[PDB]
Amino acid sequence: NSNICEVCNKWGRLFCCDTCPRSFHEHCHIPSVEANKNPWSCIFCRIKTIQERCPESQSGHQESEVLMRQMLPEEQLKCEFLLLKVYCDSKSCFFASEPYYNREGSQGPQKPMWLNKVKTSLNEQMYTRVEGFVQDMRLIFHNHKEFYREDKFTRLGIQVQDIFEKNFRNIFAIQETS
Ligand SMILES: [Zn+2]
Ligand SMILES: [Zn+2]
Ligand SMILES: [Zn+2]
Repeated sequence: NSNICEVCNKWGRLFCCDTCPRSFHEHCHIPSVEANKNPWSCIFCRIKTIQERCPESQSGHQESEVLMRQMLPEEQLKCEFLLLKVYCDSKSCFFASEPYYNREGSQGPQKPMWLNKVKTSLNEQMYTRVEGFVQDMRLIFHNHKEFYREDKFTRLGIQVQDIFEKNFRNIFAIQETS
């Protein structure tokens, strides 16, 4: 196994996947690494299994259909993985914890949002459809763009949104377009 966490790239108390060489901090993995379970398979492995069991799950889909899907176990897993892929980028630090807004010439968002809140929401089964999760993810970046206006820091929102959107299209097998 790797000697660093796959998500944050640090050493520490790591839990090792039994079916691949990745390792994780307990609360870096999503869901948090399970108490018992020998062998244990990480989220990467669990997502690969879904694909292998249903190869046709990789044919192209329309985003509108994906969003309306109910959060059954497989869609719950896919959203957990997509959230984890965002955390894997170091620029996610900016969006992880609860933000506050006090900048001359701007007003804070009406509905603040952040990664750890989405994380808790998934853990608590608060989303009934994929759309719920995706709307909250996109709101994080949209809030950021609006608040920071012409400051160059706005680009951090663009950057992390692009990681989200690429991973969304991959994980949910969105039909490729120009
Ligand atoms: Zn970690
Ligand atoms: Zn694994
Ligand atoms: Zn099948």
